[PDB]
Amino acid sequence: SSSAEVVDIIHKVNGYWQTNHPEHGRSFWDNAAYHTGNMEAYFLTNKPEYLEYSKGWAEHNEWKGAKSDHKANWKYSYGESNDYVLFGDYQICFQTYADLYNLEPDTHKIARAREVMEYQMSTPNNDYWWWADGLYMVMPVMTKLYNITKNPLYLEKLHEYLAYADSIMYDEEAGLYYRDGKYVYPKHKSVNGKKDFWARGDGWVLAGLAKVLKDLPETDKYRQEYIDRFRTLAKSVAACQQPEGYWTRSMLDAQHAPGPETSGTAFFTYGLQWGVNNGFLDSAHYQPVVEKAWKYLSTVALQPDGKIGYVQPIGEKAIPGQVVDANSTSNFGVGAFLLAACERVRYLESLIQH
Repeated sequence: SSSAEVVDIIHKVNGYWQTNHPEHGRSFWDNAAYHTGNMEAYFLTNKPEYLEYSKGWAEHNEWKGAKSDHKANWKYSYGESNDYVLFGDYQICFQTYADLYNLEPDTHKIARAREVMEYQMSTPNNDYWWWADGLYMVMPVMTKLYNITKNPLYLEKLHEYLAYADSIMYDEEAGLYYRDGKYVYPKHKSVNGKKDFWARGDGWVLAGLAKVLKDLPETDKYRQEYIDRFRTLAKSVAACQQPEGYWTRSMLDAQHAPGPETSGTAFFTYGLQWGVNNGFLDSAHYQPVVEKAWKYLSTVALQPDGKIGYVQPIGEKAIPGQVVDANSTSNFGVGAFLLAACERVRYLESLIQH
């Protein structure tokens, strides 16, 4: 069966990753993004080893992101040190902590998540989500913690923080997000004069919006705004897919940074399939796009031992003419791939069995 083949891929991929990473590292975004994918695979397949792997990581990180208790030193610009408690890259771990709590509730699992987010929400600042990726990192924290606490402030602040991000990064004409406020046209252009939208950036946003819509109460007063943006972003994403099924690093300018890239493509394949499967996106319009994307992921990105290649690396240096390393993988790329694959299983299992 088509669905069973994709389940087998999920186990090959996730097994490869876990085999090659027996030791856990820090709670920061790249590891945390992998865990969002591992949790998805656990929800789909119930394989006990997957749950154990995320529990081990959470325990290793003491159910915390950045560790500082000195609130006056807490920062939300980029940093990797323990003062960066309010930086969303140190909050995506809370998504996994909340998931683990939901399976086996224990106060300590979400204590830090609640302490940090509730302090953040008490501050006047509206500008916590100042880069596109932050939307994936933190929006689902707000919805997951709402569903646990039933504290409406989480949903009010989800709106306030996203409204800020949208105001700076969303291009209404193009229907896509800039990676941050420095990349806006016309001051910045791609090397061939196009608007420059980073594929992984928009991937984070589309996938993040899918996760918000998954868990947000159907009655939430801001839900229609999120749906509306999800639909606009999806349409623009679909429109700039390459003929080969992937999205290039600069979504609207294939020559700027040529050739395949996996992480953006995988996040889009998740978000678009999720939106079709959950009644927000037009099936007939989007399914062909998803099919071309999955074809790329399964044939070109995926290696037969389970390695996920063509992932744009964090440290990349690149100029026009140069492609991504076929053998480039990462934690967050595997996470994105797992999201896409899991959602594909859900789609395939919906189809009539003849």
